[PDB]
Amino acid sequence: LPYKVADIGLAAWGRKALDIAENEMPGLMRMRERYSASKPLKGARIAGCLHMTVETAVLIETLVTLGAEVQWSSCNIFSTQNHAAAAIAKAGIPVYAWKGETDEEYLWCIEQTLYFKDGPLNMILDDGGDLTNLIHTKYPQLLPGIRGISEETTTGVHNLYKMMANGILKVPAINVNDSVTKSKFDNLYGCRESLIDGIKRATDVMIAGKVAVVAGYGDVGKGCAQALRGFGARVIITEIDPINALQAAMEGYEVTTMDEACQEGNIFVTTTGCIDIILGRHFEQMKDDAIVCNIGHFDVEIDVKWLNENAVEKVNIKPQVDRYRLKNGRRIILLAEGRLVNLGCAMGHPSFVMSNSFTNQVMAQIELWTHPDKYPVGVHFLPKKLDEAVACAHLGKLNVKLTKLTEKQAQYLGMSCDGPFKPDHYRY
Amino acid sequence: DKLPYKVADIGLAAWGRKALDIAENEMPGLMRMRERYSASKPLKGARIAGCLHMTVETAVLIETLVTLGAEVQWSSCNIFSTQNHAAAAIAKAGIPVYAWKGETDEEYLWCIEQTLYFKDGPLNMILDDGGDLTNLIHTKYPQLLPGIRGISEETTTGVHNLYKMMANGILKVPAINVNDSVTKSKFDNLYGCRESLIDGIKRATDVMIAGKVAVVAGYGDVGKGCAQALRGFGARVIITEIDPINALQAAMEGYEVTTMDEACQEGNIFVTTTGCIDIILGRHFEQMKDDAIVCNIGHFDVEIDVKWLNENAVEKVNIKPQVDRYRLKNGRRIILLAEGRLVNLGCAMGHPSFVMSNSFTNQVMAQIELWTHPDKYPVGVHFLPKKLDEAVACAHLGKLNVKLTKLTEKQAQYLGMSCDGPFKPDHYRY
Amino acid sequence: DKLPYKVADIGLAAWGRKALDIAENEMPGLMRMRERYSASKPLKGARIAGCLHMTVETAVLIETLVTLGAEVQWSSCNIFSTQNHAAAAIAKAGIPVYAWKGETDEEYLWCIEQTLYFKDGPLNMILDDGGDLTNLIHTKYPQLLPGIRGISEETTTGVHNLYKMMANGILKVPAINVNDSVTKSKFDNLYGCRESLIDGIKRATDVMIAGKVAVVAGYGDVGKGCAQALRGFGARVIITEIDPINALQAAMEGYEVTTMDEACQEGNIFVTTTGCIDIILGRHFEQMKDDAIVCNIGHFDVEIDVKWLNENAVEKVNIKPQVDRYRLKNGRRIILLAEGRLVNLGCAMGHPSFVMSNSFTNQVMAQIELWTHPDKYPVGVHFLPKKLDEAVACAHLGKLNVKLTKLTEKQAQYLGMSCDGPFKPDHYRY
Amino acid sequence: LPYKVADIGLAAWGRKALDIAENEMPGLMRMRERYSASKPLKGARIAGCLHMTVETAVLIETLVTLGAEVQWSSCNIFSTQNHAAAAIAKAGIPVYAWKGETDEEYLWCIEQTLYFKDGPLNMILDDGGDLTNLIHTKYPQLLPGIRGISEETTTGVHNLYKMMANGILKVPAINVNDSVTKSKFDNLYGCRESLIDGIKRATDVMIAGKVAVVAGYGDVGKGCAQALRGFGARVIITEIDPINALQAAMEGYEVTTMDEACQEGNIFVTTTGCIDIILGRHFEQMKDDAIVCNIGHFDVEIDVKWLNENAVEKVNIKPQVDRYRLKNGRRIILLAEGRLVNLGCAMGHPSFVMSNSFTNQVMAQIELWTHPDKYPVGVHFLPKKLDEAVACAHLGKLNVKLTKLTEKQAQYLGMSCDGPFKPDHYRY
Ligand SMILES: NC(=O)c1ccc[n+]([C@@H]2O[C@H](COP(=O)([O-])OP(=O)(O)OC[C@H]3O[C@@H](n4cnc5c(N)ncnc54)[C@H](O)[C@@H]3O)[C@@H](O)[C@H]2O)c1
Ligand SMILES: NC(=O)c1ccc[n+]([C@@H]2O[C@H](COP(=O)([O-])OP(=O)(O)OC[C@H]3O[C@@H](n4cnc5c(N)ncnc54)[C@H](O)[C@@H]3O)[C@@H](O)[C@H]2O)c1
Ligand SMILES: NC(=O)c1ccc[n+]([C@@H]2O[C@H](COP(=O)([O-])OP(=O)(O)OC[C@H]3O[C@@H](n4cnc5c(N)ncnc54)[C@H](O)[C@@H]3O)[C@@H](O)[C@H]2O)c1
Ligand SMILES: NC(=O)c1ccc[n+]([C@@H]2O[C@H](COP(=O)([O-])OP(=O)(O)OC[C@H]3O[C@@H](n4cnc5c(N)ncnc54)[C@H](O)[C@@H]3O)[C@@H](O)[C@H]2O)c1
Ligand SMILES: Nc1ncnc2c1ncn2[C@@H]1O[C@H](CO)[C@@H](O)[C@H]1O
Ligand SMILES: Nc1ncnc2c1ncn2[C@@H]1O[C@H](CO)[C@@H](O)[C@H]1O
Ligand SMILES: Nc1ncnc2c1ncn2[C@@H]1O[C@H](CO)[C@@H](O)[C@H]1O
Ligand SMILES: Nc1ncnc2c1ncn2[C@@H]1O[C@H](CO)[C@@H](O)[C@H]1O
Repeated sequence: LPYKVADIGLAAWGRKALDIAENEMPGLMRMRERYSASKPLKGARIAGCLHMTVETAVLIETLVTLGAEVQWSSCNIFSTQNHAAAAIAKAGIPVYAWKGETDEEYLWCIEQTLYFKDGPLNMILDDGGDLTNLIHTKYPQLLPGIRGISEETTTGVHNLYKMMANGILKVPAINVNDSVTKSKFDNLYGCRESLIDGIKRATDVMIAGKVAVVAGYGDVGKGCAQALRGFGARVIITEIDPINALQAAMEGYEVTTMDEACQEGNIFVTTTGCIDIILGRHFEQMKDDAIVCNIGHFDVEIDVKWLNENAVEKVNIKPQVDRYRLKNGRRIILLAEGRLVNLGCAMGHPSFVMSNSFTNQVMAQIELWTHPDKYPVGVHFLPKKLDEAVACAHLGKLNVKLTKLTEKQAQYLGMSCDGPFKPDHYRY
Repeated sequence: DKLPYKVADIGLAAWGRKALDIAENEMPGLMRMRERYSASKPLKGARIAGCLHMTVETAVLIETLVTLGAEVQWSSCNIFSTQNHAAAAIAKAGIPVYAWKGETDEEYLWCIEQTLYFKDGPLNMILDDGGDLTNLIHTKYPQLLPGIRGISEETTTGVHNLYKMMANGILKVPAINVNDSVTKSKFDNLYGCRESLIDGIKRATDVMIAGKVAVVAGYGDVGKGCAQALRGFGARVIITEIDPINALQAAMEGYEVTTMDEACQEGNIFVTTTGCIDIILGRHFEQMKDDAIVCNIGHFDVEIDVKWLNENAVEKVNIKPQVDRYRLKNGRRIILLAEGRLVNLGCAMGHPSFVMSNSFTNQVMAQIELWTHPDKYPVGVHFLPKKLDEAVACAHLGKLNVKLTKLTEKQAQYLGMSCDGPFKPDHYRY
Repeated sequence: DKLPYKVADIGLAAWGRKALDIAENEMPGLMRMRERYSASKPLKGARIAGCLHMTVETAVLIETLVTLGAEVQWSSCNIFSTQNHAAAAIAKAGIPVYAWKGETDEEYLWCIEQTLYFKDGPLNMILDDGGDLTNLIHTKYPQLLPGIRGISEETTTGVHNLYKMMANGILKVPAINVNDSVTKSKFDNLYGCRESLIDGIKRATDVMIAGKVAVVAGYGDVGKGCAQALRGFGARVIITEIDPINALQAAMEGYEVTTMDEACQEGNIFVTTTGCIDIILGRHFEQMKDDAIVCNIGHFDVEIDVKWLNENAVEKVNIKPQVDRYRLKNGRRIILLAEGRLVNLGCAMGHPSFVMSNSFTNQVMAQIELWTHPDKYPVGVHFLPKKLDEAVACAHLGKLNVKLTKLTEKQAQYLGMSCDGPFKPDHYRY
Repeated sequence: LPYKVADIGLAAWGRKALDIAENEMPGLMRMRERYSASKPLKGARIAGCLHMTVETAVLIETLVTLGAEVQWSSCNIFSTQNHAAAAIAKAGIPVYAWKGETDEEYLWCIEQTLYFKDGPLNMILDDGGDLTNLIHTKYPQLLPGIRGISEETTTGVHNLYKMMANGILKVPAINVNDSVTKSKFDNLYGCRESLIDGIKRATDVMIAGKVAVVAGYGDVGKGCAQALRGFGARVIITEIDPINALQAAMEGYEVTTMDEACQEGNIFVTTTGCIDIILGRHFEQMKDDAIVCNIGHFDVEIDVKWLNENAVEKVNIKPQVDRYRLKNGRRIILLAEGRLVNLGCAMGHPSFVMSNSFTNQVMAQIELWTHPDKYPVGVHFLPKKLDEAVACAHLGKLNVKLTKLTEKQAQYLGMSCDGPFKPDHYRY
């Protein structure tokens, strides 16, 4: 099996989108500009498990430009973009993903990505840690072969920390999420644009005048709240951390609990990465045609199982859009069956912010393969100078003119002018 | 002989019907209208030909006119703005509709003409958007004019035309400026666009707004929404304008305000909203950055010089329907959206149904006003009473769960004002 | 006999003069007016009595009327709104002014009366704010009316009164509604308040806005600015309103909109802007949170029941000038600002001079219009032409370095429009 | 000398302001509620060097409620609020500060605060580190007596890091600035309100329609930019860090250099904590009546010395407001003589956000005196649980209803429900 996709006839349209995407991802293009003739990743066979989209396609191709075999699966069962999976398949790269996978077909795709023509994998590129947990639970014999792993998302690094703690994480990993460039842009500015896209494409509902409830006010919650506020929704935040909770209050958001908010929320958006956020007792109290969705990583935040078993009727409006009628006569509109809505009902984050995440990922793959010394078995961060490098590579596109310290100023501040300008603990 | 309708695919009726049901729940203005008039059937004996974007929202409007006892026949007012499943639902209901997404300039005029004659005779009411149907009748069917009781016009361009026609003594039918109803011009035009513009752009291009420079030509009600929407997603918005007052507003709101001659060198994204010709020209295109996105959301596609692109470009690649990517002799590329047609309906579903409920409630009211009170309206261009305007707004407060304050008799008397009638003078600008 | 003036302290003249010089640099509208008319002296032979907040901005306005050849005598229109050093500068220039910060209701009426008679005879022009001077003359000096050529009225309350007077047939002098000039109502009322409200509150209390719940009564132009300003600093704004249209706007903008009966239990901060009586009552006060701040920014102090506080409170402690801290029987405390008078001028310097330049340019123009074109204006309530309105805006574009677009002859002809005359129809609401 | 103030007759008015302030500073009131009968600080003699204002008055009194002698000076020469310094003097607490100090009178005030009735000081409470650097340079014999120090502001902790690095910091210190509760509220939300207050009171200029230039886009720059944006200024950011620079670009701010910005800026606000930000060549290019000011800690960011020597004329408008005329005929309005404008031309930050900083400061003083073991000679942070405690103590006032994890959810997330909910590196 050379690959698996929904349609290879879409590869042509796919190639167009990539050419456009490339122009929006300077960070990744510098890497090609800089490491083409060098091929640092020479020898590496990188098994990837990220959302197979136009943005990821460009990432994959960049990894190859640096000289490395790559096999790919999708980490979510509806995130994949058919034409993007096609253009990568047509380029001679084993990709196993499509938009509409079942749970068995999802697990089946990750398996094809483990063995290459010249032996098993030696690098993981994961998000959420499905490919990490799989190789640790099903194929522990392949763990000594793997040299490094790089994790994209917040749930998958929290899981990589829980593994190192329980002494089961046998391979060294780099936390790419906690790069400032990822967490404080991707999670923040990314969802701020793609949440509403997902919701709009699915429902075409008016945001203005509505009351929107956002569970969680971390980086993702912040972006979602800001977005809905932008279109003149009234936003209500729920939260368990007093610091995050206070941040939201100081921004003019009412902060209460779901038990209260469910009685006035028109729109619901879980962003906690936690279970049991919206339950049946919430559903029973919601206004008619309340719109419920999730933008956390796993579909564990909404009790969809309750809606199935307790709804009077379930009308499907179109793919990833269900309209339940309840025994109280009012209806609930659920999106993407609880799975993340921005990739399930839209095209995910725009290419530019992904260039920031994926530029981090290239460096995270280079470091783990070019300097296997620095990184023992643990959970490490990328050095700030490299984190700043990613930011610097995107300034050009945005036409940003950056100031440079005089020698006198550098001496006053006691820092090297090229040198990272912030201490490690700096929170931006 | 004569077709019953013509649409993309009648199969999409079942799907459209679901959309209609959902939309109905978002459009209290039209539903109250139904609950209030379905028995009295005020529009009985009216034969209304409509030229308006055949969308899900318009479907709900059409079925409301029918419930009010009218006979309706519809065509879209833009070749790209029809939503096929919405047309299927209406067609399957038994309503003569002539609209599909992707019409030729030829087919578009054909579609309108299929509406002009009903089984019970010719049209006697006009529900127009942009003035296309108004102009068509006044020009190719002037003999039909005396049998038309009135016109209601939806958008700014259309009513401008009407006023011009009135000033040149060529308008022969009395008309109602529905656009300049407060519940239309200050909500539909402003808030509607504020949400639908971004959506049009996203669907078409999937581009990051944050960090982009955006150029909005025009700062009327439409431009205000667009600027607001763009800046919300982290773009630095630049504005162009000919009205010094509008210009002052934009500056006071923190927007840089300059000329297109200047902005074309800065913009990553360009949005025309002026309703005027020749806003973006070849000289502008030649200075734009690589992969600049260019789109219009004014009523007619006369604001961007597309024919220049076609003639002077060295490459033209269709990325997908209504998304073309040109390359110019300088090697930099220009993304055009919907062949210069309005991008919110061209590349997306237009305004959300809730704000359209305001637009369309005003429409229904104007149709009742013209049909049943002809004597109120002599040949001219008229506004709805402020009372009916305020009534529209009041109809949408419930769904948003707004709680309105009531004047005490003292408060009212102090203000010299009815507790229940225009809380504002005519010239009030909200 | 008759004093030349009366002000707090003539010593503050030197200081005020500096402020005047700075202000002049921020008010191009008035300066262009000077450069344009100082030689022609259009207002020669005019004897203008003014009742308007004696601030730095007004000083600049006064000296502009003098440069235009007029004889001016001034009193403030609010007992708390005068800025002493601004009054000193005017007094020292030789202009009869009667104003100081901290006037009694008695002294305030006295101050106005000192303006009614000039050395060269009685007043023949009125420049009023709120209608106090208009009503005074029509009531206690009706014999003076026939020798008055016209009136210009600055604020919403004042023009409402004028229209009422016109509808009851008791207005005997022709007047110009300056408030409903676009360059006033959409800038002064909106943007002016957006900056000066917060400043009034800060100076008075130095309280954190972020994290507070704020209740704004009224969502007209003034309320819109206040809501905007408060939400900007991280307050959750709640709105009350009687006009369903205004209410819809507020909701569409993301504000919760309910009744004062409800809000009084939530608010940390309360801001009245309705221009109506009895907005906040004892029943409201009794439910407010501890140390709730309460203030008004409408024209008259009739919106808050201060006398209730005085009579029913168990404690009253003056914290500092125009800041009183009550305690109620429930043990919770209420902070009142400026005895319920408008808080932006009461506890701060009012609007910044730049936006006031728009208000005051319209004023100067109205005075020239009434003085030199009486025949244009018969007894009634009139608007300035849109042309002059647009001219005001154009005068302030330069300082902000705005670059305005010019129509091509084709573009204009397409739009059926002068390149240089009202770019909008009358009913346009901007 | 029992104290030194501008007027003790203002103590009455001062007491009123405190009673009001107290109601806005719940965080500090809980500390009194909790440690009055306990007097943990019993034995401590705390020499303070913070801005002597209404907010600080409440802090001082809280420290005393916990049973500790306190002497106080002001760290800036125009920040002090007379009536607040009066109410503390009248309460029997040696305070040496007033609004209008000279440089010699400033140094003179810090000296009185060193020796108490029962011996020299044993605790520092500094900001900027003037009292820290003084005792290290002038009175090193008193260093062994001092048990702990707590630093408030960003410049004073960067200086405390430079001292520990050069092995000259002989006493253990707690970094209070880098508490999330301080840096991500005080610096951020505080200046967002008090910058414009300072500018308004000084000039009464219209913000709308103006172009404002903000040097720096850290926590302070972020607040200042957001504020000016709020009133419809067009804001331009200058910056040396690509990450901070990119953040500003993704928020819709034009990011260029001062060399460009000076030619269109109507208003100028330095927030870098760095020298030589605005020089004569910038001044020469500025528009007429450009308004220049600074909200960084030291008055080193603006070249006022240049304006004095090169201006044609210098008209004083009122205190802390100069209007220079230049040889090009255009004028510059300088505020507070370059010193920080929010405390020099207004009343500083509102009491509520200060309650967050000062609640941190109490815990920082308790920890250094109650548990002298945990903190050796270095630069330490407060533990996240205490940082979250500060946030929690303010939720009540704001009417925030916080969610609590179920046992099931806590187990899913693998965290204690009371337990800090974020990893150390979390950036909020
Ligand atoms: N859809 C996307 O494209 C996308 C992008 C980035 C991250 N994510 C996912 O989003 C989720 C969160 O990402 P984050 O970076 O926002 O994490 P984060 O930890 O910054 O914020 C999560 C917030 O949820 C709060 N929370 C936890 N349980 C809660 C509860 N029961 N009620 C209310 N609030 C609660 C936490 O206090 C925290 O502040 C993760 O699953 C992450 O993988 C998705
Ligand atoms: N796509 C939609 O859904 C939608 C919705 C509402 C209105 N519209 C259309 O949008 C257009 C404008 O709507 P509006 O309601 O904003 O009308 P409007 O007249 O308020 O806006 C016109 C603005 O354009 C400015 N303008 C005119 N010529 C200009 C030029 N050459 N350069 C710069 N600015 C110029 C005018 O001065 C004015 O400020 C009309 O064609 C109207 O039909 C479209
Ligand atoms: N302080 C200042 O510098 C300043 C500046 C401009 C105007 N004003 C004064 O402010 C007041 C309003 O100015 P505006 O221009 O906003 O006029 P406006 O008439 O647009 O605002 C009136 C708003 O108040 C609403 N309203 C009336 N009674 C109400 C009630 N009982 N409860 C709630 N809402 C109610 C009206 O429906 C309307 O929305 C007037 O007194 C005007 O003179 C003061
Ligand atoms: N006035 C107040 O009440 C108050 C409150 C908090 C902090 N501060 C002071 O403000 C200053 C900064 O505080 P911060 O917390 O904002 O620090 P911060 O480090 O978060 O942000 C400072 C920014 O300045 C940038 N910078 C440095 N040199 C620059 C240059 N030459 N040009 C442009 N940008 C440059 C840095 O990159 C950094 O992002 C310090 O002096 C601090 O003490 C004052
Ligand atoms: N368009 C996209 N392509 C690939 N990954 C994406 C896209 N949009 C969001 N993500 C990533 O999905 C993860 C959520 O599982 C986040 O780490 C986020 O960076
Ligand atoms: N979804 C929609 N259905 C019908 N008309 C619409 C829709 N969205 C915008 N419009 C109308 O399109 C016109 C622009 O040509 C405006 O008058 C506006 O009201
Ligand atoms: N600084 C000021 N000088 C004079 N009038 C002002 C000032 N600020 C606000 N006003 C006016 O006060 C009136 C409210 O009574 C409004 O008409 C407004 O224009
Ligand atoms: N009103 C105030 N009282 C005391 N300290 C303040 C006040 N406003 C700001 N600060 C502090 O001043 C420091 C700047 O030198 C910052 O650490 C900030 O927390």
